[PDB]
Amino acid sequence: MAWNNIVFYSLGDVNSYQGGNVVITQRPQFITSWRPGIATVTWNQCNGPEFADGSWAYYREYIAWVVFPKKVMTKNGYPLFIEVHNKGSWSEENTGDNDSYFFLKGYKWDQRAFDTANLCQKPGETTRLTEKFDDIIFKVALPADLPLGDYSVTIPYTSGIQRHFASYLGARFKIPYNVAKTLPRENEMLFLFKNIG
Ligand SMILES: CC(=O)N[C@H]1[C@H](O[C@H]2[C@@H](O)[C@@H](CO)O[C@H](O[C@@H]3[C@H](O)[C@@H](O)[C@H](O[C@H]4[C@H](O)[C@@H](O)[C@H](O)O[C@@H]4CO)O[C@@H]3CO)[C@@H]2O)O[C@H](CO)[C@H](O)[C@@H]1O[C@@H]1O[C@H](CO)[C@H](O)[C@H](O[C@]2(C(=O)O)C[C@H](O)[C@@H](NC(C)=O)[C@H]([C@H](O)[C@H](O)CO)O2)[C@H]1O
Ligand SMILES: [Zn+2]
Ligand SMILES: [Zn+2]
Repeated sequence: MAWNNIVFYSLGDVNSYQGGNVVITQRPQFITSWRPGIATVTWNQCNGPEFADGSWAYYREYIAWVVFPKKVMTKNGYPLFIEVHNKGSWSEENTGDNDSYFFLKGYKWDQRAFDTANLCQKPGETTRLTEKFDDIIFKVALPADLPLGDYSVTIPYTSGIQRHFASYLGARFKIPYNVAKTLPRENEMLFLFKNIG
């Protein structure tokens, strides 16, 4: 029987970004950098062998994901609107979604391999990821009634790699958008800025 194993390796990093002194008519930017580091499995769906011993072939399909909020609330109760300034070569998909951006990069498919490998790692397992992808530059629209002062805003988001191992050539699987939207947001961007007059 034909089999498919899909595992999502989630990256979890905390970082800060200084947007500086801004007036409400301006759009301060922040850069989301793809940082290689320790990834944790947060989702899987498998019906095949959990381990390839090196004696038989399987096929690889890898897709990098960034799932970013379109809006965030300040501690004092105001909305900040997250907009795309520069998404490089990322594929911006499911654009009609009200709450989140979905950025994908499908960089490996139909690749036959024999390499000994863990084909279905379980939620909570960890591994080092060293892959590199484009920065994503965002711009923030401040509401005209935002109170003046210093802001320190936590922006949680998801990033990681979906690895799809299959028994056959031509295998294709994408984590459904409704699932991607609910993957734990393990990264944090602490956005700093001062609303001036
Ligand atoms: C899910 C899917 O398969 N395609 C999505 C597409 O998914 C991509 C995308 O997310 C990228 C992001 O980087 O990653 C993967 O793609 C990888 C590579 O990037 C990509 O370059 C690579 O392309 C290969 C391909 O694998 C080879 O088969 C091909 O021969 O060569 C190229 C390389 O040059 O593939 C990699 C695979 O890992 C993801 O898979 O995302 C987009 C939008 O962002 C869409 O969501 C794609 O899905 C389709 O969209 C169109 C409409 O917009 C249709 O709905 C289409 O459906 C069919 C269908 O109805 O069944 C598929 C049929 O095959 C097609 N029939 C043909 C061409 O005869 C029909 C047809 O066009 C009819 O008009 C519609 O009925 O559409 C969806 O599959
Ligand atoms: Zn620019
Ligand atoms: Zn308001």
